[PDB]
Formats: sequence, structure tokens, C-alpha cells
Amino acid sequence: VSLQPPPQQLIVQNKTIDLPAVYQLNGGEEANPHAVKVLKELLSGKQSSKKGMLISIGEKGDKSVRKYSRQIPDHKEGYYLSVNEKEIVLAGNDERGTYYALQTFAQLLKDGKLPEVEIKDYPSVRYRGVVEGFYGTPWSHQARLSQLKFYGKNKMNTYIYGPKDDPYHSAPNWRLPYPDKEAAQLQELVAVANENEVDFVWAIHPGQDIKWNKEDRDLLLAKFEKMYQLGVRSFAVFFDDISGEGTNPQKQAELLNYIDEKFAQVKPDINQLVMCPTEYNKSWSNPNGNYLTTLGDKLNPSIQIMWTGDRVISDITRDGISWINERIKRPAYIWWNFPVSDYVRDHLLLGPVYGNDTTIAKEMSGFVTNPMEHAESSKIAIYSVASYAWNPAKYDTWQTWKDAIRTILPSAAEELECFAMHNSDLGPNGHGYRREESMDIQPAAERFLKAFKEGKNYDKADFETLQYTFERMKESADILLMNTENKPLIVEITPWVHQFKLTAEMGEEVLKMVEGRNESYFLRKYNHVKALQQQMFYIDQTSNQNPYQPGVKTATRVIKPLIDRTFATVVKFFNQKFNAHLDATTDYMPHKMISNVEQIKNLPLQVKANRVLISPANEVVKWAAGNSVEIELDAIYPGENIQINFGKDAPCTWGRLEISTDGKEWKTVDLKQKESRLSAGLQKAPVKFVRFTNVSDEEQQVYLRQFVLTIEKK
Amino acid sequence: VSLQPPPQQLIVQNKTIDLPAVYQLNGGEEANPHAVKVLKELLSGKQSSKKGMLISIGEKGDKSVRKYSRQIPDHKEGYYLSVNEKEIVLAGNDERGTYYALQTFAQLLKDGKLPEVEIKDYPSVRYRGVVEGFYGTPWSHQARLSQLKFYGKNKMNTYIYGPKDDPYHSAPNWRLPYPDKEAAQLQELVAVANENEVDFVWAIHPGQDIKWNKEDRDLLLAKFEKMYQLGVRSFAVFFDDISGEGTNPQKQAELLNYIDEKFAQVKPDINQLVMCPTEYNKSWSNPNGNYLTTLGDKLNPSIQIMWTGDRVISDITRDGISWINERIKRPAYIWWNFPVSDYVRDHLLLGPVYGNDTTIAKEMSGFVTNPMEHAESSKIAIYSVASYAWNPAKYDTWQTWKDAIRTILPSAAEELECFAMHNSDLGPNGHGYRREESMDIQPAAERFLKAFKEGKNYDKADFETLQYTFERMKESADILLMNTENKPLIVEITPWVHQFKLTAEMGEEVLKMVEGRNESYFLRKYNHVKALQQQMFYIDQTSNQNPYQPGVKTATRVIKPLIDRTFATVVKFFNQKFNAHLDATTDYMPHKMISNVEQIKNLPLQVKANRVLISPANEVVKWAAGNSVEIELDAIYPGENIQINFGKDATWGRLEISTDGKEWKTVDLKQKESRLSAGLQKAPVKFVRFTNVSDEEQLRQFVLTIEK
Ligand SMILES: CC(=O)N[C@H]1CN2/C(=N/Cc3ccccc3)SC[C@@H]2[C@@H](O)[C@@H]1O
Ligand SMILES: CC(=O)N[C@H]1CN2/C(=N/Cc3ccccc3)SC[C@@H]2[C@@H](O)[C@@H]1O
Ligand SMILES: [Ca+2]
Repeated sequence: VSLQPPPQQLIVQNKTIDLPAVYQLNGGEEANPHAVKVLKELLSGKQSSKKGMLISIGEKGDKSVRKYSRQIPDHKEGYYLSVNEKEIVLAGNDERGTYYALQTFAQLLKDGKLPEVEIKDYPSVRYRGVVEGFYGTPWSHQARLSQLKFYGKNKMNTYIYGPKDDPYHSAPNWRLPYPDKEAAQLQELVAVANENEVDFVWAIHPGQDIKWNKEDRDLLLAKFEKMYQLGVRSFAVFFDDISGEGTNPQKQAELLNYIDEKFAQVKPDINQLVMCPTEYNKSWSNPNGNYLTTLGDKLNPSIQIMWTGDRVISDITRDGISWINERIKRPAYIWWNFPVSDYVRDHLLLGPVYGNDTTIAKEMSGFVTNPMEHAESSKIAIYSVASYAWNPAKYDTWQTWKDAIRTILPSAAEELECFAMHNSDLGPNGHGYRREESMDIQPAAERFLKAFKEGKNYDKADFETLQYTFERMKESADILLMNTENKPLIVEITPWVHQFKLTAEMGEEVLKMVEGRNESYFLRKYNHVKALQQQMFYIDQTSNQNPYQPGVKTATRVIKPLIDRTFATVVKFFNQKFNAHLDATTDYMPHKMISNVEQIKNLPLQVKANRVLISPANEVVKWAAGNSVEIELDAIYPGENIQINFGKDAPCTWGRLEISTDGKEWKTVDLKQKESRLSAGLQKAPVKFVRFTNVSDEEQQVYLRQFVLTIEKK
Repeated sequence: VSLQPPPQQLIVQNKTIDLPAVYQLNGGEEANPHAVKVLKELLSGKQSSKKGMLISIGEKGDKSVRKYSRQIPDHKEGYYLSVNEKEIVLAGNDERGTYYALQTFAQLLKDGKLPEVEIKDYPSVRYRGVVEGFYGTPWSHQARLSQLKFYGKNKMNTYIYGPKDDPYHSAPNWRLPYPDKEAAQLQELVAVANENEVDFVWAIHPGQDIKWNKEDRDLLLAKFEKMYQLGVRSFAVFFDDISGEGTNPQKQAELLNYIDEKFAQVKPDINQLVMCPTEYNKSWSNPNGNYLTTLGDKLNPSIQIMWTGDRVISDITRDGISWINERIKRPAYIWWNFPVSDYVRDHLLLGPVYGNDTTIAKEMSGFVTNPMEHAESSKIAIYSVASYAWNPAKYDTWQTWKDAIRTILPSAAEELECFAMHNSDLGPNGHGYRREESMDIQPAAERFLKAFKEGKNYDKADFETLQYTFERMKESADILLMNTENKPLIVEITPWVHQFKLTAEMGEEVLKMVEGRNESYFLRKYNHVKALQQQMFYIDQTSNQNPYQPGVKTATRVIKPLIDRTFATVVKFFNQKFNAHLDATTDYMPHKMISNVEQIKNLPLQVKANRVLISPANEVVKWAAGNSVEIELDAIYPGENIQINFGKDATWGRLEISTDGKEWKTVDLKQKESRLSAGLQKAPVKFVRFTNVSDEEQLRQFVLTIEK
């Protein structure tokens, strides 16, 4: 909170110094000009004189800091920083070290005053930064310019450019030079990266269609030469998430070594050469171990090999990094898949960075984070990874999280903390990765509520905590929506902020239902909750409409389940007490589904874009002779298709699929095998009802893997 | 409540019958087919020749109702209706009367049961309905189809088509036939009006550019002939809100009498011929009286003359209607300018219909309402005007308002009543017309506030009344936003519903600030209120951005002033108690204005469209040498111009402009008497500064225009 990342060595005195009114600057002409520019901005409108306070800036060896050469740590990007009443020393082991001394100096400066301090500092991990490596909308040019400035402040020296959906990076145009517009933007990003002491690493992802021939080898080197002409001085080749011949480890190694020997080692000034393997995590690695040992043994040793840990999404352990390092014969260059949300695109991941061993710096060549498509939102994790990677031995997860939020939005830090504390879990996903959320209120929640489902009074304080939490959520939502200090951050999170405010309002009303003294008041709160459920549906259908995980989920771990369970319970109790028939459903769904199949009838419908689907069942479905499922839409729509998967990859001989506009006249629609599932085209036929009946004489055992109606788009 | 409009005569027997499952029908082939259709749609049940209670429907003179013919009122659009255990009688004096008996019958039918009742009914006023006569976006075709159905249900027999901004209604394209698309739509509206027993009156507004020559007379008759070909059988000529020769009353009377003699009396089946005068209200009319006496004397007696009362916007009184009737020599055809909002377009006018004398039915030929451009929202007033015009003697302002709301939105009637109660006043306007709002809570508001300000303890009940109001306002806002029973109503009102919810949230937080508790809690509520002010500002600057009264105002008469005064007061008390410097400003302003001049520095900035201006002062214009007024916009914008006024003819001020507030460019002010002005030719602008660069010391206007 004093300093981020925290220095390796810091000795502070209880004496403070004034940023001097008058200063003699020694070394300004010879020290790293990027560092000298930061110094001059910090000394703006102070007197530069041949007899003021001495400020010494330089790299080790420079006349200006010869005197302190014994104090400068002998580590790449290391520096010595000194403030006393006599003078200030800003001494890099190298040019980047001098820049980093200034990034520390800048944080020490509190309202014209400096602490009396001795700092010897350097990074524990050699390469630290970000891989823009996710699926989805690449970062905007303005977002990237903002990222590079943020990296320089937090001593991250690496930006690996590799957005999966950039067609000049991957499938299908990796062979083509960037068009003039994009090329000019990349040239500007490279110049800005250099000015912030960041290595811009341009990656290529050629594996899905690469031929192991001269034509494609030359086009890959020609593309690298064009990027070099734009100023790029670090390069990567990625072979992740591909199939086919491009997965051949001997050919991958031969290509990387060719690039090394004919390009990387021939230019005077290429820094990093990095490759991402096809087997990039332990789980998806073939047990013969031959893929990874082939790379380890054949790839030139200066070449970096990236690794995501024990699974596609995982935290880095001592055992896990030892496992990879033994096979690739060098320290892994970690690709950490957090806070990347490209497989949970309906969630923001704004929680702290944790889970990575703090003792394994010597076992890694580098550590980069793959972030969200929300660039500013990712700064919380990026700031935290910068801190971890520079000084893992002192890494303080929770304080660093707070420091990041206070850095990103000083004007509304407590509101951003409130929002982030309840927007940190991923929810259930195919990669199995979860994070903690709402941990502080969870105990007051669990027993305000296991009690309610059974027992007694529950406690005036597990009610004031939940009421307080909803009140704080609304304050935070409304202040964040109107915040003008980081407009790009507010644009990213706004849809979630809307949903978060509605969650908090629904909670306040549901608690008013629990407090409910008379029937009339209770019905008013009930009707209000039903309206808030509808509003949350409409935000979910109109916000963040991507093809994969459309819509907006928030406060999913603890708060939404507490509110939904408490509403369903208080409604059950009202129905019992007043012999009423109030609907206890917690998610608004305008369409209806009925079944006499035990394992289907309680599955909720979901709307995703122009799809209306039955939530897939985990359990074996027992489908009796004559039993059926029927969907009723809220209106007649033109139909596109129906897709069904029963887990058989075979024709469905026993089932009759029908559509209707009135649920009186039915038209049979023929299911055809398609891509291992069943599909029936509807050819724009009007549909309001969909019905599937077991017309055989026998019970059928299936899984409800998929049951989806697609209707004509708005 | 049970019937709208309430019938002239009603006897109820506090006995019930089941709607007959099996019934016999007499007069189905003889009666108004529009009436027979309504009946058959109500009769869930099987027609028999031999079993079940008898239903008789017909007009006076039909054999089906001969038995009941002396019970039928001898009035145009009159009817007799009877329900007992033995039979149901639906007997019109004329075909429209039979349709009206069915519109009363439909209202009696409750959960498959009818009351035993005898009704004799007829309208007190001959022509009753709506003039779509406002400035602004004309009603959509779908809105108009909905309107005509509602008019038939409420016994409104007149729809006057005359949207000021329809180019084929007004100048110059009143001369041109409607394009094919619009013609086909108007032909459909006339057919639907006819199916709902509504007279479609097509108006023309030719006066701003009319030549009193053969060419324009013929083009007007050719236009009426084309409308007649689309089915129109009633016509109007409007001469309101024009200047020039078209205001000539002798030429107006000659043209209307020519229309009457050559067209209205030549066709076999024209019904209404109506004119709206240039002098259409008492104040606007010539003190010498010649204009109105010319019309009264010269207009053929069958021609109706419209009147809006004592003012452009006014309620109709016995003295008012006597004053006009004496001059026009016939009963005035009232054009009532409510709930028209075309001069207060930032307000919805959803309150009750009141202020019109209930004893003057014999003094008016007609009564039509001019509504809002929000068609569905206008149905509260339209329903109430239908009730008033049919039976003024029994007109119940508040019960009719509640009945309208429960008819329009039965699924959320209490929520619509909550919204409408607090969205009824117009606010200050050039026409001086106001309405009551929030009258329920006004006493608690006035007490709570009177107390709180001069440090006495407020009643717990009154705090509770205000807390209850804000709570109900949020419930209503959230239920209305999601209501699907009247989607078009919810589209019209949605911007106001958003502003209404923010008002209620702001109220709730301002009351939590009054409850006080501890310093850190107060600061949290304070900061929440400032965010809600900001959100209201953004709705007001981005919704309903029309050229006249942009934005969205709600709960303006009582609730927003209460909340804003309570906020400013609790912040004054907190600042004193903690020597804090919290801002007590109630309107968010994204721009900053810093001045070391006295009577200036505390004047709030205002944003309206692409204008940023200092609020003019009615105080001391005293300005020391070297002093400056400086405005800091929230960003750089292309400058359009600056206008400055001090109120004198006259070289002491330097107007300067900047993107950074360090590098300053001078701008020279041109001069036309009092008006100081300078175009900025799209110059970047973030800071504006006006310094006194004189030896000596020294605000009607200080207005920067930027590009949007
Ligand atoms: C090196 C690396 O991390 N590559 C990828 C891995 N991954 C994903 N891959 C999709 C996948 C689907 C099915 C099975 C395995 C992997 S999703 C998240 C991330 C994605 O951001 C990233 O570029
Ligand atoms: C017959 C009739 O009511 N005509 C008009 C009057 N009026 C308005 N006129 C604007 C005006 C401005 C200045 C001086 C006098 C009148 S605004 C409301 C209404 C407008 O709907 C209506 O068509
Ligand atoms: Ca008849």
C-alpha cells in the first residue's frame, strides 16, 4: 500500500524531506531518457541550479552514480534509491532499472514530501506482464495505449500481443501483412511500449493451416520481417488450441530454431523469442511425455516455452512447475489464465489474485496474465500480477487487491471494492475453475437462511448485515454508473452494474417480505419482486449479447442464491399460512414448458439470443411410453430449427417432434442426424408450441444433453 | 364506478341473474349490426328458438322492441335497457342508441352475472369526442385505431382529425391530396370509425397562406372531394394560430357558406360542418367584437363554431359560454385544451378532468378534448371527458379518474394511480394554466418541512407518510416499466417512469439523511444522493430532446421541491455540526463556474440543448477591475458563439477562450444596442473567461453555444 510492487529491501527513517525547491541534477544527459523525463515531470516548476539539493540519476558505470556502484544490486532491472537531507540517488543497474527507480520515487512523493529511505530493489522473475491472448473482441487501440502506461508504472516489462480473433495473428490471414491502418496503430503501440520500458512481443498463431514446406516457412518469416519494420523486437509462435499436422513437435521445434538462427540471432536487437506449445498444460499432455520432451530436447535453449499449469485454467504450484521444467529442460514461461473470462463471458472476474506459489520465482522464466476482453476491468488482476511477479516472497493478495482498486478508481474506491467483492467467481464452467466471492457475508447468509428453512428468530445483527450489504450495493452501483474519473472502466462494467443494483433492490424487497407484518404489504413487496425479476431478465437479454455466454450475471456465488432461496421460502410460508397459490419461481421466463417425464418437468427453460432451450439434465432421463414435453412460447414466431441430443449419436426411432401455432393443429417435423446430434429445419414455419412424444410402446433411457428451438432473430 | 358514462336514469334491484347459457334472440336481423356484433361476442351461450330467457334488440320502429317502444327515450342516441329474470331488452331510439345500449350492457356483465336493472339514457351534449389538434408528432395509425375503439366504448361520437404538423392538413400542402399510403390509412380509419359509431371529421387548416381567389377555393373543395372519396362524411375548416389575410372573418364566413351550399348540402350524407375561428378564445379576440359578430351573423346556422373558453387554455364556465354564445348566435362547440401538453412537452398531464361547469349542457353544441401526443396516456382524460359530456349533471371528477385508470390498466391500476397522482401539474408556462398534484401528501409535506427547517421535531406519522409515498413510487415505477397489458402506454411514459423512480430513490436517501444516525452514514447517503442527481440530469438531457421543452420532469409540484429543500437543509445542518463544506446544490451541473465577482459567483450554470449559460440575476451588477467570470466545461467542445447582455448600449471586458486554461486566445464582441455577440467558427473551447481589463470597476445573459 506504501509501494507496489514492494521492494526487495526497504529501510525507512521517521524523518521526511521536502521535494527540494532548488536542485542540482547530476546525470540527466547520460541516464535513461525515459527515467529522466519522469524525474523532470515530478520536479515541474522547481528551480534547476548549479548549487541546490544534489539529485543523482544514472546507470551503474555513469560518472553521476560511480560513488554508489557498491549499493546498486547486481540484478537485471535492479536499482538503488536513496532519499536523505543531503541528496537523492536514483541509480539503475541498467537503463530499465533507472526507469523502475523513478516509478518507486513517484509513489514515495506524498504532497511535496519524501520519506528518508534506503531502497535496493530488483525483480524476482525476469519477464513480467500480460498476454492479450483470449478469444473474443480484441482490446481497442485506446485500451492498449492505457495498458502500456499502466505496465510501466507497475514494472511489467512484457506485453505479448496475440488476440485469438485477430485475423492477421491467426486463422486465416497470419500470412498477410497488416493493412496500413492497423500497421500504423501497431507502430504507435510499439513506440509507446518502448517509452514505458515494455517489450512488445508480437505473436503469430499459424498452426491450424500451416504446411511444413518452404512456402509457409517463408511467409511466416516475411510476416516477422514486416513486424520488425514496424519496430517489433520480440516475437512468439503459438501452437495452442489447434488440430492436425501443425501439432507436430519436431516440425514446431525446427521452425522455431530456423527463426532463431536466421532471424532472431541475425538482427542486432531482437530480445524475446517465445513459443506456446500444443500441449500447454499437464492434463492435455499425452502420457508417453514425448511431445514435451521432443520440444525440451530439440528447441534451442534460449527459446521460451509457455505453460498454463496443471489444467487449461490453473494456479501454479511447486509440484506443477517442477513437472513441466523436468520435461522442457528450462524454466517454464507461465501463461496464467486469470482473469480471462472468454469461457464465462457473462461474468466479470474482479477478485484478488491468489493461488500461485510465492516461493518458485527461480523455477519460472516469465509470468504473464491472460486477461478479460474488458481491459480496464482487468487492471485489478494486472496490478496484482505485477506485484506478485516482482516480489513474490512479500506478495500480499488482499492488500494488493485493495491497492489496485484505489489506484484504478481513487474517487470511488470503496464502491469499486463493494462491486468487485461480489463479482469474482466464474460460476460453474467446463474448465472447472472457481474463485471466492462475498466471503465476508457468507456466514451471516448461511444461518439467516438454513434457520429460515427450518428454525427460529435468526438474529437482529445475520438481518442488519444483509440489509447493510444491499444498501451498500445500491450506493456503489449508482456512484459507479456516474463516475467520470475512469469512463472506459464504467463503459465496460455498466451492464453488470445495472444487474447488480437490481440484485440489491430484489434483496431489500425480499427482506421486507420476511419482515412482512400484514398480507397487503407482503403482496406489494411480492409484486415488486416479480417486476424486479422481469427487469433482470430484460437486462440479461439486451446486454452483452455474444454467441457463447450471452447476458449479465452478478453476485452469483452467495447473494443471488440467498435472495432466490429466501424468496421461494417466504412465498411457500405465505401460501401455507393463507392457503394461497403465489408463484415461487425465482427467474422470470416468458415461455412455458410442461412434461410428465420426471427428470424433465422441473428443468428450467432458458432464453439465449433467438434460442429457447431446456436446461440440460445431469441425471438419466426415464421417458415412459406416451410421455411428452411441450414448450409454449409467449407468441407465434417464425421457426428456424430444433436441435436435440439424447446422447445416442443415432437416429431417434421412438420420438415424434411436432409444432403448432394454436396447440390444436400439429405438423410433424422430421429429425435428421447432423454432427452427432438430431436437427430438424423449420423453414420459417410459424411456431408457438413444440411437442416431443415417446410414441413407442417402451420406456426410453436418454440424457437430455440438448433440446433447443431457434426462432427468427429480432 | 359501475357505469361510465353514468346513465341519465338507473333503477337497480339488488338482485342478480346469470348471463343465460341458453337464450332466445329477437331482432338480430333488424337491429344495428354493430350492436348485434357486440351482443354475440358477449353471449357465451347457445341461441335457441324454444328454451331460455328472451333477449330483445332493436331500434324504435323495429317489431323486436315494439313491446318496449314507449320506454325508449325520444332523444338522438337514446336507449332503454332492461335486465330481469325473464328477459333482457336492448332498445335504441336510433341505431347508434342501440350500440350505446350494448356499451352499457357490456359494463353490467360481471363474472358471468348481471344486475336486475332498468336504464333510460341519452347524451346531454350532442357531439362528444376528441380533436387530434395539437402541435407535435401526430398520433400513429395504430394509436388512432385504438382511439376509435375506445371512443365507441365510452359513447364519444366525434373524432376531429387535425394534427397541426400533418403537412396535408396545414400550409402549404393542404392543397395536395394525401399520398396513396396515407390515403389508404385514412380510408381504414374512416371504416373503423364507422364500425365504432364515431363520426370522422376531417379538418383543413389553410389560413396561413390562403388566397381569397378561385384557385385556392377550388383546391380546398377538390381536397374535400378527395377526402369524401376515402369515406369522410364530416368536415372542418380551422383558422386558428395564423396571421395575415386568412384572418378575414367575412372571407372565412363566405368560404364556409360556399362549402355548405356547394358541397355539404349537395352530397346526400354529410353530417358535421365545423369551423374554428381565428379569435377562438375571449382574451385573444378583438376588444371591438366585430370579428365574432361577423361570424355569428354571416355563417349559415347549421355550421358549428369552435371555442376554447376565456383563454387559449381554460376551463368552461357559465359566464364564459354565455359571453361567446351571445356573439356567435348559437351554442359554441367547445375545444377544451386539456390534456394537450404541446407547450409543456417535458410534462405528462395524467390527472383528473375538472373545472368545467356541470350545468351548461344546453349551452354547448359539442365538447371535444385536445389531447397529448401520447395517445394511450391521454385515455385517462378522454374517458373522463366522455363521462362529463354524456352526463355532466352526475360528473364525478375523482371516481371517473379512478375508473379510467382501472379501465386502461386493470393489471396495475393502483400503480398507474400512484404515477398519475404525481404527474398532473403543467409547471409554470406561458399560457398560465396549472393543475393540482400530490394533494394527498401536500399537508404532511408542508408541515414536515416547516418544522424541519426551523428546528422543531416533525411528526413521526408525516415522516412515515413521505417514506410510504417514496416506497409506493418505486413499486409503481418498477411494475409499470414491465407491464405488458398496454405496451404502447408503457412506451409513451417510460422516460418519465425512469425519472419518477429516481425521484423516489432520492427521496428515500434524503429521509435516511434526516434520520441522521452517524457522520459516516450521512456521508454515504449524501454521496448516493449526488449520484441520483447526476442520473436525473442525464435522463433530462438525453430523453424527449424536442426543440420546445426538452427533457423529462415528474412530481414537480410538491415532491421534487420537498426533496430538494430537505436535502439543502439537512446539508446546511451537517456542515454546521461538523464544520464540513458539503455541496447543498440540488441540480447536478457537470461544468464549473469560478468568479472573484460578488453577485455572479453563486449563480448556478444551466445546460439546455447545446447551450451552457449563467442564470441571469435580478441584483447588483458591480464588477471590480482585473476580476473575471471563468467557465470550465467538462471537456473540449467546438465553440459556436457567445451572447452577453448587461442591459445598456456601449469597452471594459476581454472575452477569452482556451482548451487548457494556460494558453488564451482573445475574441472580439460585435454590438447591436444591448446584444454583445461573437461567432467562434467551431474553435475548440474548454475554458471561457471574461475579465475587466480597465482602470475602473463597473447580467441579463451569459450564454455559450457549443456543437452537439
Ligand atoms: C495457451 C492458452 O491458454 N490458450 C488458450 C486456452 N484457453 C482456452 N482454450 C479453449 C479450450 C476448449 C476446450 C478444451 C481446451 C481448451 S479457453 C481460455 C483460454 C484461452 O484464452 C487461451 O487463448
Ligand atoms: C383552437 C386551438 O386550441 N388551437 C391551438 C391553440 N394552442 C396553442 N396555441 C399556441 C399559441 C401561441 C401563442 C399565442 C397563442 C397561441 S398551444 C396549445 C393549443 C394547440 O394545441 C391548439 O392547436
Ligand atoms: Ca332496425
